[PDB]
Amino acid sequence: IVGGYTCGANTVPYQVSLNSGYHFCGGSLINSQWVVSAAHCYKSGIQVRLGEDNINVVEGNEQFISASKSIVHPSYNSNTLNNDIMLIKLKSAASLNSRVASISLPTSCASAGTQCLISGWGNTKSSGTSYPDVLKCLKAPILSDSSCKSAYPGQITSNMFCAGYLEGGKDSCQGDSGGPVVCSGKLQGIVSWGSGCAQKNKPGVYTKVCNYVSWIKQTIASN
Ligand SMILES: [Ca+2]
Repeated sequence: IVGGYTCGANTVPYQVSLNSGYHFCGGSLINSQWVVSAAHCYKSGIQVRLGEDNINVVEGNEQFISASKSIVHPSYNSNTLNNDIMLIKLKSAASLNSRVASISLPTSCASAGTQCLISGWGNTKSSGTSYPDVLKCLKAPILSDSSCKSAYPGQITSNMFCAGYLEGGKDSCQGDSGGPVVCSGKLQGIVSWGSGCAQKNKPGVYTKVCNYVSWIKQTIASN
């Protein structure tokens, strides 16, 4: 997250870190057994880390739980990032508590202009590289579809939305991928892509989770 703030330990209690020997992507806990992330974060051998603040220090509230299954969307296209969503099942149910909690899925899609909370352990620099140890947060508005299409002509599908600041300076970034965009208490986006980070006229692009609620529900009903 570039231009964000330190969230505060365990105040984003649905935020997970996906670990394959190191943090490589975020995700969102949607119930005791399941995490939503980005399909472009797929790796074999994922350990889900819940209750994290500093990902390099054991602080006492973590639950580390292996993935048993990952399910990339049937229509994910890695070339265009359309349908950039993945489900990850945990080998055992998380113990839900004040610091490890699920985030609601949406019923309706989010409104343009809504200020959402984006979080992660990704790069904090627009030019160069610095990865934080503690979880970072950013408040960012959903941009209009017209504005998003203008920014990335030919590349925005109905399953994507843009959010952030066209003047630059505030965005998600590498390593935030797969983590949450929460709007009105619902998981409405997944950190997906963007040209660079926090560059002028190049806002973040996010998977539009409200297009996936029927696939998420039938998949979890079946696995
Ligand atoms: Ca930790």
